[PDB]
Amino acid sequence: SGSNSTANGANSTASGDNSTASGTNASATGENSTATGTDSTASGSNSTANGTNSTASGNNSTASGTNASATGENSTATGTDSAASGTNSTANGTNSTASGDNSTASGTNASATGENSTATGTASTASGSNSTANGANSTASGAGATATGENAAATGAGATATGNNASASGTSSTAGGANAIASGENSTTNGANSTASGNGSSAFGESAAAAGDGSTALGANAVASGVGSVATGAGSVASGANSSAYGTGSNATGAGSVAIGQGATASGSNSVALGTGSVASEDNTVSVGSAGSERRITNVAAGVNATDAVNVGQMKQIEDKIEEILSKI
Amino acid sequence: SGSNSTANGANSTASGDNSTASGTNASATGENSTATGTDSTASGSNSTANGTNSTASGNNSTASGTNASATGENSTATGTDSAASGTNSTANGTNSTASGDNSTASGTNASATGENSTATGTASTASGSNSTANGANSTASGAGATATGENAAATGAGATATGNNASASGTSSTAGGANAIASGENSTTNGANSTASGNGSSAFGESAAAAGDGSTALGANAVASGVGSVATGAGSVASGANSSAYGTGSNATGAGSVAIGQGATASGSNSVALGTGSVASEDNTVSVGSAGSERRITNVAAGVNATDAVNVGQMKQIEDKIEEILSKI
Amino acid sequence: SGSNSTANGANSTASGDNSTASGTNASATGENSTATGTDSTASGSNSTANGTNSTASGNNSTASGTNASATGENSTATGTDSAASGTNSTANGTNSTASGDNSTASGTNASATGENSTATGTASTASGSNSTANGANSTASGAGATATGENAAATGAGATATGNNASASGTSSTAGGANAIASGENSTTNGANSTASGNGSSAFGESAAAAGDGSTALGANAVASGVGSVATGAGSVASGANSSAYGTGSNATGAGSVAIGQGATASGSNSVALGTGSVASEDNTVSVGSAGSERRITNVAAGVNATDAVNVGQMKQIEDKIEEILSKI
Ligand code: NA
Ligand code: NA
Ligand code: NA
Repeated sequence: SGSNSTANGANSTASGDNSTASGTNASATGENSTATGTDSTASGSNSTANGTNSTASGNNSTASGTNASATGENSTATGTDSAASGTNSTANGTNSTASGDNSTASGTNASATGENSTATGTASTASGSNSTANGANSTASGAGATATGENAAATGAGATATGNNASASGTSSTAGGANAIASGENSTTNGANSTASGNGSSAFGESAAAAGDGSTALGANAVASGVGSVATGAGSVASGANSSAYGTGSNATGAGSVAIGQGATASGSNSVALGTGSVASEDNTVSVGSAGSERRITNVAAGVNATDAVNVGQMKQIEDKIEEILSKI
Repeated sequence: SGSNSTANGANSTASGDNSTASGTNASATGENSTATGTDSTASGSNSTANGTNSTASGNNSTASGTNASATGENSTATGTDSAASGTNSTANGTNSTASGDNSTASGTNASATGENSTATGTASTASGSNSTANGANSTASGAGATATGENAAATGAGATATGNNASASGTSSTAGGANAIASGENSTTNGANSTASGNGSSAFGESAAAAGDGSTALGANAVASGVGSVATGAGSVASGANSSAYGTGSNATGAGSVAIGQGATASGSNSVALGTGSVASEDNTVSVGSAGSERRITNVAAGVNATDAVNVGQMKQIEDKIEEILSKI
Repeated sequence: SGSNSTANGANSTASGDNSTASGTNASATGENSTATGTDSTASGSNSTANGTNSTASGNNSTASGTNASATGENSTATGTDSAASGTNSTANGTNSTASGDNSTASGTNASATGENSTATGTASTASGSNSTANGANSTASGAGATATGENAAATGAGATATGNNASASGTSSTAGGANAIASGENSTTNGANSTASGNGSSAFGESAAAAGDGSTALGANAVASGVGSVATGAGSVASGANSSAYGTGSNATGAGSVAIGQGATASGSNSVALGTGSVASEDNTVSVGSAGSERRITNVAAGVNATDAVNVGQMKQIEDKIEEILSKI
């Protein structure tokens, strides 16, 4: 009964201006409304409903598909049983739900229920505030969480996960790479199959592991398993408490040990192995090699204080003195 | 008036072949066109328009919703006031706009205006050429920019940002982690709340900070604030110009200083602190410990040149000589 | 002929309950079905078809647009020539295809053909199992591959690429940054224009390059080109086999060489340059400076074994002895 309006089908209603109802009990009551299908409803302003029992009751709403429902202001729902119920909500796919304000859900059973949430992919879930999930079966449930990849999961507050099966579960955790795990508080990992599980741990490289609290493991298969350990280099190990290893295959296993160079090994407490292949097994020493593989130390200035090193020139002056004491005797 | 065509409603037109117009002034003039709603228009080839004042005028266009407009070739627009105007453009959501060629925009007020641009999320913006934004309120405005996460922003040319509130604003900058900032030219940061603000700076770890030009900070809360500084380890600091710190809690504060080991500290100019807990405060020295905590240096080969170090065996030969000069006297 | 059903147009059929067919040969045969357009077909349960030759034959299917086809269970297709044929499949855009089970494809010519695949963007491709592509022209073709950014490509099994033109082509490879390349097996790179091309290589920083097998390059423009090389610092180079460089502009070019400090250079085989500006050119030595720029070594404990270093206090005891041998002579 509205202006420039048609109502075809039994008990259909076109009361809105510029409205077009069609189908048994199709109700196009909003202004500029179009309702198609049995029991379809376009009651909002500028609303369009297509499909049996479809509902476009929000202002500026569009619902397409059987039982599709666009009840939010500025809502759009496509697919059987889709629901766009938040303000500024958009749903595309069967049984998709965009129920948060400013939410967008795309894929069968995709769910964007947080404020400002976005879920893309079948059975993706963006349930945290300001959460973003992109990938089938992905989950961004933490506040500010972002998950990208199939089965990626960002569950910590401020967590970010990128990669198939990646998991960022600690507060302020970040994981990148397939199967990467950032589970410590304030943990960061990047590399497929890498793990940063200590609090304050950071790992970089495929299969790198920073399990110590405050540990840092950088390089493929690097291991920083001690508290406060640092390991840089593929296959490096810093397993002592407060240990430091630098170089491929370096090994700092003593408490406080330091190993610098490819294949350097330091097992002594507070010891240092300096140089490729150097070995420091004695506690509280600096080794510049190993037995049979000693190194000269060069560009040493003359020592002055009692615990400074001595250079050859200082010794040669004593030798010359003894020579002359050989003439005087 | 087209073949296999129906036109129900006043002043409706079905001139295209296989065309179906329905509604006051519904115009289904394209081939294989279907126009539903008052003033709806399906004028393109293989075009489908549903909703009051909806327009599908592109070839292979589909417009659904009041005022929805699919004017590009191969364009698809769903939602009230949606607009797919580029070639190969797709828009889903109220007031979404896909105006670039090869552009895709999903979410209320989402905007994909660059060539090859993709925006997913309420009020997301992909305005750069080859730009990608995924997250409510995200922005990829640089050329080749990619932004993922709610309120993520990639504004530099070639910038990439991943995480809630992440920001990549320098040229060729990359930020990963919630609240991460890559603001220097050619800067790279990964870790929640991390910052790479120097030109050529790189930071890895939660709250790591590389503010120096050409600086590198690796580990949770690491600080590389000097020009050309390098800090690796949780809580490491390299604040001197051209300083280097390796180990948890290491501190290289002198110009040109080097601190290697957990808790090593080097404040002297061009000094080196080698070993856990070592201290180098004297300018232009290498310290292997600290006063009271001296270390032996081991596996030292006999010195040859004047500035080589001397080992015990060389001294013992002088001692034996003096012993015999004790017999001869 | 179904209950609460209307069939307007020649040879249209509304046999389903609550079904509404409209248009020449429009077939609304499913329960709660709505078919609009010439030759449109809504045969599934809870199915809705809009557009000439549109087909909604899946249960809970919705097809919109000319030739649009929703044949999968729980399938939704929007756009001319769109096809949602997998179980739980969703397609939005002209010629989009969601043919995998649990697949979601958005954008003109977007293709989600893998199981659990998700493609967003014009001409995006998610063809691997558990693959995710987000960006125009992006490709996630590996098993578990994830690609984000325009023209991003994740082609390895378990590969993850983020950034415009980023490429992760090795097994378990991860690339982040515009133009980043992770091409080695188990390679990881993060930084625009960075490359990890060795097997087991890892690179961090803009334009960092880890081309050696088992190499690690950390810092802007760092180069770890030797087998097993490690370079940390902007502009650092570790080009020797099994070489290690730490510090901005450090250079470890000898086999087994180690350079620690900004501008330290070690060209000797198995040599070590320790300290800013130190130079180690002699094979199998540890240099603490360079000629003209020698450093004292401090906090050295008295040597005990033959290859331990000697400190000044040990030499002063010999000097005092010689003094007294000067009185006795
Ligand atoms: Na070990
Ligand atoms: Na400090
Ligand atoms: Na070089």
